[PDB]
Amino acid sequence: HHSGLVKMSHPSGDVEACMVQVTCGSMTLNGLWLDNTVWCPRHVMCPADQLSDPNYDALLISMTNHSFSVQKHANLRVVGHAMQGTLLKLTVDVANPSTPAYTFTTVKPGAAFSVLACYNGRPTGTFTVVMRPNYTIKGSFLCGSCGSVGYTKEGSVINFCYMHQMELANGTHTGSAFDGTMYGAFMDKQVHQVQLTDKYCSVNVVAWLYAAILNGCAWFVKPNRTSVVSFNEWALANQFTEFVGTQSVDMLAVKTGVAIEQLLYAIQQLYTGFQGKQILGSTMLEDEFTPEDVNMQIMGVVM
Amino acid sequence: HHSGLVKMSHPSGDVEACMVQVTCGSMTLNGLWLDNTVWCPRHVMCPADQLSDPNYDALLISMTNHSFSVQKHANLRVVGHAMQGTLLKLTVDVANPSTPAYTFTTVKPGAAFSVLACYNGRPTGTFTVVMRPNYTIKGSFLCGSCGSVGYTKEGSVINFCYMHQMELANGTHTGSAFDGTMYGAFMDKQVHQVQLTDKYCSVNVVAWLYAAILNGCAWFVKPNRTSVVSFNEWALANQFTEFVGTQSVDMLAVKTGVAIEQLLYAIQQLYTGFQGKQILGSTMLEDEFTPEDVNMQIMGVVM
Ligand SMILES: *[C@@H](O)[C@H](C[C@@H]1CC=NC1=O)NC(=O)[C@H](CC(C)C)NC(=O)OC[C@H]1C[C@@H]1CC1CCCCC1
Ligand SMILES: *[C@@H](O)[C@H](C[C@@H]1CC=NC1=O)NC(=O)[C@H](CC(C)C)NC(=O)OC[C@H]1C[C@@H]1CC1CCCCC1
Repeated sequence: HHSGLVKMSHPSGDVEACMVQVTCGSMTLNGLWLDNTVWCPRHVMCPADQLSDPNYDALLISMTNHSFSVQKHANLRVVGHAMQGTLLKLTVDVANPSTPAYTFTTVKPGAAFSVLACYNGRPTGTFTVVMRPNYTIKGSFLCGSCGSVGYTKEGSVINFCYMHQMELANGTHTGSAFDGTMYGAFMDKQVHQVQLTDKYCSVNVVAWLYAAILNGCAWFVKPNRTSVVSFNEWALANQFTEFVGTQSVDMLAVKTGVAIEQLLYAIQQLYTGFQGKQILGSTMLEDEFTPEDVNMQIMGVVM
Repeated sequence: HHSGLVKMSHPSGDVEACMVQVTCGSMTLNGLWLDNTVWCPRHVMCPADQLSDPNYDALLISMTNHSFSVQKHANLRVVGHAMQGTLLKLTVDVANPSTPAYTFTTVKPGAAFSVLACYNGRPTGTFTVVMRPNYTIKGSFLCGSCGSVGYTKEGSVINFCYMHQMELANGTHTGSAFDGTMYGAFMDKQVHQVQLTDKYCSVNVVAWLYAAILNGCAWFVKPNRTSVVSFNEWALANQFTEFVGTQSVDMLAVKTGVAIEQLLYAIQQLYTGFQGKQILGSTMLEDEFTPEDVNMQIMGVVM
């Protein structure tokens, strides 16, 4: 049996119209064009002979307006350049006539968002990730993908949340929000950086366990219950996030008649072992599906 | 460690511009607008009091040109209507000025393609599936999603391959190619239909095992080998597809220096059990990644 759950990305058309190629002469990557502004990673200024110990303050001052070349696949003339954290804020003489209604917002661990992977300013693929507890993502990026963006949708509004920056030693990825900061303690310098331990997203595992009940799978549901407090205390010594309920999870407890605490108890049992059984055709806990994904794809309820 | 493999969909912008709402007065679903043609499922003609034993020949003849209402979110006037298998071929007075360069092609088991799930003609999400051996897909569709399309991309050309039709008893899905036929032995009637047994896609499991080597995981690679012939004979009594090599798999054997047959041997071993070990963080064989996905996402090689 199939759960009816796939990794669902938002449609990318609105964002595709906002991608440009930006280059300083050394590195080439992608930028986000909205109104008279183009956002892109700041290591576009870096020479390849300094990606490990660059001084962006000094590189920026060495830049003038015509040090930046912005192209769409037209040519946009840069009339103003500024640095905000790990991003550049270039100003162009032409506003993107296809600019969507948009906002900038930070994504939190567990939540999902859609990524548009681009190269040379040309969109090449879209996928969806969940922000990991250690503020990385398990994406699919190669060289020249920096500036590829990540976004959630609320109605006709694009909430931009992620501009790709770099890959870590373990194959995962991370980038900056559009306020300038990197997620987690990372720095956009090509050196060894300590990575924090990842954790199972407790809320997303509950959403998954609910998704299994909505498909007729509920062998794990025992009448026993574990309080959120007792679960969170347990979660800290077991590499689980701490659980925080929502209306989206509450709606999933109403439809199934299964209490959140019954499933918290279930997660404690399953963590020690599935006892050879399968859940949605899996023998390990899944935490890459949000309550919203389950509500949307299975119950048809967007909120 | 992370494999750098995600379920990568093509960007959907070109297809979004080709989606319309079509209705006959009873059911509402989605249609594909290309040039002066709009394709949509034929059960849009069905009254809800006959989805189980409809006569489409009789329903079609009961239809005239103004029985069909096509909308984009303009209004397209229908000037010609015809039925091809399980699809309708409506002709409208206006050609889609955003028509991409496109072809119609049938997808084969194991291969992947990108789906644009739409509702009321409004694109709502995109994902990617692999055509299962039993000619179903493990998608995410609800009511009103019929007409949602599935497509592969070769350069700047959209190869359309799937128009969604229905869901089966087990939660999986299937639809028609744009020649009119349904994939597999299915019929677009809302009755019980025998479903064939699914199988592991041998080629996609090899691609996955290669993907694991490209990430430093190769505990399963033993010098032992199994010939394709011996593997295919084994596959028929074990619910595996029969393996057929390609330049894309050959390229993956060249990069890793691991022979295809070594991995065929490995699949026979792993099928009996992983012995408690993990492959790319999994304890079951993965067959939802194609050799092309691995070549593209990990080696950066599109072909
Ligand atoms: C975009 O230009 C690119 C994206 C990378 C390249 C391949 N996959 C990706 O996700 N970003 C970078 O190259 C940045 C540039 C710096 C100025 C920030 N750096 C990297 O991502 O470099 C690759 C990182 C992983 C290797 C360094 C490694 C880390 C552990 C310690 C040993 C060295
Ligand atoms: C699009 O209109 C819709 C898509 C379905 C609805 C929910 N998820 C989907 O993928 N398609 C249909 O409703 C078609 C219409 C017929 C005229 C072909 N039929 C269905 O998909 O009906 C749902 C199927 C599964 C239930 C019937 C079930 C099958 C096993 C035997 C008992 C009855």
